[PDB]
Amino acid sequence: MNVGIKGFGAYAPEKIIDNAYFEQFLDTSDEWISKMTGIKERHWADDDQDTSDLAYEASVKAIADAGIQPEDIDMIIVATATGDMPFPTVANMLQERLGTGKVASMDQLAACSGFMYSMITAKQYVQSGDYHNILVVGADKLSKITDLTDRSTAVLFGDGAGAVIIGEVSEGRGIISYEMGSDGTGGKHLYLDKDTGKLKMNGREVFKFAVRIMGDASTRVVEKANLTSDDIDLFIPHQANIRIMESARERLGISKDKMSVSVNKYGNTSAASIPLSIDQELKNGKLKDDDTIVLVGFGGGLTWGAMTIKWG
Amino acid sequence: MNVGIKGFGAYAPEKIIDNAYFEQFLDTSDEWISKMTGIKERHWADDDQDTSDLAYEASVKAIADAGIQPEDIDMIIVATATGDMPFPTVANMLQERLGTGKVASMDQLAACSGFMYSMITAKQYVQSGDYHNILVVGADKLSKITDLTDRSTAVLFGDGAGAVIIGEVSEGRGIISYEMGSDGTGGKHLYLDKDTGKLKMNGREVFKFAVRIMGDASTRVVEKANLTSDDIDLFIPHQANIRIMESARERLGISKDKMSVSVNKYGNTSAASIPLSIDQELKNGKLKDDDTIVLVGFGGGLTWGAMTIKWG
Repeated sequence: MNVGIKGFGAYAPEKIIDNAYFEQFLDTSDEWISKMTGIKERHWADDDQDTSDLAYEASVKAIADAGIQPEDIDMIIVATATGDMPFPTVANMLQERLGTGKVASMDQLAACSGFMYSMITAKQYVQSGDYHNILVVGADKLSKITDLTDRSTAVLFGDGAGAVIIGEVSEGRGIISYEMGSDGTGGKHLYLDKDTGKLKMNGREVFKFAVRIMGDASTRVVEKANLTSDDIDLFIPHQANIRIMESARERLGISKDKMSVSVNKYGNTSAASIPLSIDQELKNGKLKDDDTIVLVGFGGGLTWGAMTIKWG
Repeated sequence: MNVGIKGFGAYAPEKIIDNAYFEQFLDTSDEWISKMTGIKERHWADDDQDTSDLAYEASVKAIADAGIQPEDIDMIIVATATGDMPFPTVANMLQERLGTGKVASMDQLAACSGFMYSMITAKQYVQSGDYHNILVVGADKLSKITDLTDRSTAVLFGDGAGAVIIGEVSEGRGIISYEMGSDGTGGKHLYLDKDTGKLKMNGREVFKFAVRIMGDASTRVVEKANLTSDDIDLFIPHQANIRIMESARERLGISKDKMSVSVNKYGNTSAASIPLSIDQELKNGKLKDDDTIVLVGFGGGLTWGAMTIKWG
């Protein structure tokens, strides 16, 4: 069987925040932020728009793109680290808002690597032959856990969502190979502070891990796919920092005209970052049926994931 | 392929809370609590003992019982609605604490149905042929989210953890049939208040829903397994309420001795509920190799999950 993406959709909220905005209360500048992260703007959800709302906009587009009805969905999986509540989950809320049947729904937590973990999980279910159209979403409203007084993190995160329908795809297409991992010793380097409720990060430690793991993991899934860098049409890494992405790109061997870059317009959106990037490449005519791409991400945990996909 | 439980272990914390304890802060009596819930005592975790610690205790027991080494685990999945933090997850924390490889590790959220969802998830992975020893944990420290000013919920919840190693078992044994579902229109009846951090419940509505689904989902998996009520040695429901459980027992027309009951000693421990009950039946000599049992959980979301397993 060939399991792949039957439909795709992504969404970013209305309010756009440019770099200049942070100078009103932080010791920063457009130049500094651009130079250190590659970010120029980022999108923040309105105060009445939560993670579930972002997830729902991405999900309706992915369903429409798959050409199926909400009744065709047989499972909903949501990768998020910022769900509205622990229960009901964002997945539970989509079940009702999308009007699907009373199908299994659950959220999965693996931070920025969440979308990858969830697509792979969906693959397993579809593979069993018992599921045919699984809605997988990667959504996060990071503005909810950002500490605005911390210049290091305040300018990094944005809000957004991406969604796909995982199911059987035509011959040769789909998820070819994949890799998932975690390393809890790095937990103290990126975590949600218990009584502050804000993201705390050891930037240098996360930077070092990101660059090595994203390059290593990418190389492994390309080989397990029996391919080489030259066969990859698009390299789509978690969009956390343009300097991390560039290092990982080198360590991979792929040319820059082949790496998707969207961190400049969205900042870091955790689980939604790879899908938002995919959306741009689709809209700018850079990703086509039968193109071969490599998705790779890292995240708090620490966690990582990577996969090779034959598009269409 | 026959996939089942290769190892099992459970854990409840030291501090035992009797019914008489609440009279000092609420309008309660042991008679009232006993009649409304069936609970006599429940266990609460120490202030420096979080959900991950409860999960670690259950996990070491399951690994020993499976006869494997930590290095043998190739995936960790923790079902919880009270994880220490959204990232790193309890699963990430176990990866480090248990000393396993840098395996994929994630938390799944489906409230009190989480353990069932997670075991079924692990099954898909073992069935793909790529994983052989998956640690699934059901853990919760509800004492963290209980509103102590609300007599109706303050007296129902306890803390605990359960764990199993999912992998291949001998012919005929293991997970025979299953089902999972959800209905988000029931979200308002049981949820975590986003602003207060405490559990909110509409007892009447949850009672109605729980009785109906516990009975309905149980029937459905017994039939899917081509068995009948009589072929079932033990019925192990989520221990949410003795009234709910009996009402669902009477509906099943089954003997008191065919239903495991531990809510009297643990209260409602959400995702740990079923494993702590199984632990009791093993310890008391009521569950032995080749017995065929039915597990069925239901909870916030709303969600539910059920399965039939031939033990061993």
